[PDB]
Amino acid sequence: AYQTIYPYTNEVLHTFDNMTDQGLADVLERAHLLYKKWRKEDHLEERKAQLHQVANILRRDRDKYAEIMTKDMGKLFTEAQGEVDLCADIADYYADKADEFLMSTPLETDSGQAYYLKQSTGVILAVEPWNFPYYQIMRVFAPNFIVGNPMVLKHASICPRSAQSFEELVLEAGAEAGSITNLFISYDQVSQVIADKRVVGVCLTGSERGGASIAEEAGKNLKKTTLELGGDDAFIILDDADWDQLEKVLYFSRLYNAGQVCTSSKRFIVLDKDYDRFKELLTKVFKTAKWGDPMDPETTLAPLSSAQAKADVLDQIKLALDHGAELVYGGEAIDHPGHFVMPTIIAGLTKDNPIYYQEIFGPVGEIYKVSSEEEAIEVANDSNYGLGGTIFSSNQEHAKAVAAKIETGMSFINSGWTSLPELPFGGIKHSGYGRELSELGFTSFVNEHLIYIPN
Amino acid sequence: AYQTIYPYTNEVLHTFDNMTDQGLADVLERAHLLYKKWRKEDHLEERKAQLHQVANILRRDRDKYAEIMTKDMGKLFTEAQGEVDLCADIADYYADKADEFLMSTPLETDSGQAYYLKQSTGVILAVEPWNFPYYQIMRVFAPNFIVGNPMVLKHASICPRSAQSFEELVLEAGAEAGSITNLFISYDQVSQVIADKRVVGVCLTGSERGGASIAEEAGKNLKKTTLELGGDDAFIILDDADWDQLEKVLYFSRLYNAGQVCTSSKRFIVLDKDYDRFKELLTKVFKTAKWGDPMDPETTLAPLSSAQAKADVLDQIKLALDHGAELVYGGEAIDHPGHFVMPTIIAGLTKDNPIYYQEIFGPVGEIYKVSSEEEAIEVANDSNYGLGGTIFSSNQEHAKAVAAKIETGMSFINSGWTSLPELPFGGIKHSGYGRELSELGFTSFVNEHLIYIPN
Repeated sequence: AYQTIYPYTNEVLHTFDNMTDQGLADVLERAHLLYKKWRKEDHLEERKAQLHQVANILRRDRDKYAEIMTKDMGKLFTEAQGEVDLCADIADYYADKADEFLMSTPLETDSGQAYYLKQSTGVILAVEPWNFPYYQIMRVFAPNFIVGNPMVLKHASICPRSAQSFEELVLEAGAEAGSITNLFISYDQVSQVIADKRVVGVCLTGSERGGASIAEEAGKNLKKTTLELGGDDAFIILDDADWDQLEKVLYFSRLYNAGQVCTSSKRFIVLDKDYDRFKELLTKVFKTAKWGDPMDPETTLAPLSSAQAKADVLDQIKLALDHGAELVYGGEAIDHPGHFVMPTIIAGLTKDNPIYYQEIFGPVGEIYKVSSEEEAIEVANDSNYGLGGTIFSSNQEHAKAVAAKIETGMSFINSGWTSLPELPFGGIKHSGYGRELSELGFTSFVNEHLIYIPN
Repeated sequence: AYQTIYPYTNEVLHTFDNMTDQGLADVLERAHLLYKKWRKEDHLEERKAQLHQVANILRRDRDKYAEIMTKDMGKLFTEAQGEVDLCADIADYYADKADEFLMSTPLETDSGQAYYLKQSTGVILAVEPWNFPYYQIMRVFAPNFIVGNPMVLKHASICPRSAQSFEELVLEAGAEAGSITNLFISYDQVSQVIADKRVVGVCLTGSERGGASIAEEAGKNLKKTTLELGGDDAFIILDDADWDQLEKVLYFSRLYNAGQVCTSSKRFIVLDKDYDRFKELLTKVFKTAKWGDPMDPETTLAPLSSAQAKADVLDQIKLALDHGAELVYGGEAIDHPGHFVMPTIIAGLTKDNPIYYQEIFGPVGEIYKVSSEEEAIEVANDSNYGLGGTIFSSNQEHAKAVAAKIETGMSFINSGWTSLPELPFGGIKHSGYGRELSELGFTSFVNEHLIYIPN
């Protein structure tokens, strides 16, 4: 099940054997002892330097790591390079704000003295998706590594080289074996890991079904969890939007990583007045897509991560069109080896259309037409998701006001999504719960230990 | 079957009909609508005033509410009053910190301007136990009512009168219908509630079995949860402990609320040098217990909450002795229609004995003998629980260093457990995850909504 099948050529590059039961057991024991070691001894500084070393190695071998991602799930090499860069910053960020985030927090009480320490809890199981091989790991690894929680990783079946190589990266960084261990395990073994007493929490990023299975097993074992699921983000273009700045970000907003981004701008919400205009602008933007070899710097549209992905995205387009939706652009198949899906644009999606509520993890722009800022908010919130979203307006005071009215976890102003170490990332509803990155993500599996001294 | 059966007489005082399915659907729809209302228009000021009014009424009718708890689950009337006083403080704390806690949070970044709003998410389900009928409710209601999350409550079956009166209290304070609704439902209906899309979270306080079952249903439905389970807190007595102070808190530490406290001091850890001295001292203390009518101001030991509760405790005492434990004091049957268990002390519990790892929700002191401080820590941590705990030492810095080495959510220096609005309450391991009270519990079901504007 775990193998690299280059999306561009569909050529199986390498296959990996699944971890055995005894192997898994050895990994959990090593992980658990390492935890105990970091609890009794102070190795904070070593991990800080180690995390910094992870930054340099990535910075240094950027190109090598970037290609591994491109070959695993086939994203543009240039995009892959950017990810590695985001990873260097997440790593350097937590290595830097380590002392500040770990510092004890005093509590104000008129009945004595009180404060709470920030301690580690144990081995943490991370379950990650293939859309952002390295970023998805770093995002949870770095903070937890700083806290002192060893981590075990269950990555996606289509990006094993990335998962394995990440472990090697940390080991090469001078980190102790056990800090992060990759697990080529079945979902049956994930169930066992969650049920193991040595594992104290689970952080998952992925599909709704997956999150449901993993969270449920976690609940049955009294294990804390954080869920980062999909999104069907609304990109709202207000009456005073700067159309020159708008055209500058459109391509990135929906076609980045070929639309395979949980926070991709999946639902364009435009005013009646601007309907025909936007329809033409998004089309002009989508026509500039240059698909082909994701290693070639000239390519601007990658092939989807697998045959199934492509199959589902096309089936979703067909379903949209069979339920009333209108085909504005694209649609015809791309006859060429590889899981390519050409940019497509649909509109006329009503609440009666199933696609109206479904997240399309592909290069498919969807245009919704509203008549007021009120209907805009209404459509935006009429969704089972609430991850990201965008508000486009030249008046930032105005943009912020409307954003606050959107039921979602993130609102990006006059721009597509963005992820940074200092910014909390997460959503509500079917998009999950809990936050990653920033200081919020740092405490997800931290034990806030209260010390109370009454007078 | 929700039913008030006075533990002191075993007489049935009230029987309540279980809520119907339609009524459940109506309660859930009313609460969801109330959430949307508080999410669209700002009513924080009203809620603050109403919460203060809750405190005002509680203050006025303290004795009335206190008796309801006593008759529901038999706690000493005086303890019930103190419970009401804590509820009052909780209410006022949150009405007071309201604005501070709901305030917008700026995020440091040189990429642009960023911050996040603290917003409500929806209807929250609260599952509470009977040991603190009101405090259990108030701990989650107050913080959540202020943030804007309507609440639905599933209280223990043996304290319905308390559950019902809490709803009435809130309505009397002036809060809009739906703010909190008591649900006399089955665990089947509880499951349907957790599956309802209008419910966005579940904060439970209870046993391990029930907690796991509810969390499992929550995870399957992608709903965030917080668990406040049982404890088996270790009360560690260091070599420089002030025995004069020690004698002053022992009665409270283990026999308060008849030992039916998750943070009751269930495991006394003493050094050889002080072992015999401690057995005599704990015996001396337990001997002063005077059981009887809980409404009687001279009664210092109440009956357990139910016949089953009493049956389970006696069984645990029997099982401890059957597996080698030593009977230091008590253990004798109390002949009286009430669910009384006399204060009992046991020592000589080994890892071989099942009781060694079990939580005893009753007036049972357990004495563990350790040769050194380091050994004390090993025993304290050799547990499946990690809720509270106490460290007795005259040297404050010494007390603090030791507490940090304990794996648990809370540490009380030179005192038994205590709970205040400003102090976070929670544990690790089988004690659960998440925190109630203080600002930390305030955000358990808050949506940290990021607003980002790039440069």
